[PDB]
Amino acid sequence: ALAAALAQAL
Repeated sequence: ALAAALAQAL
C-alpha cells in the first residue's frame, strides 16, 4: 500500500 502510494506521489 505504502510503497505504491510513494511511487505514485513521485
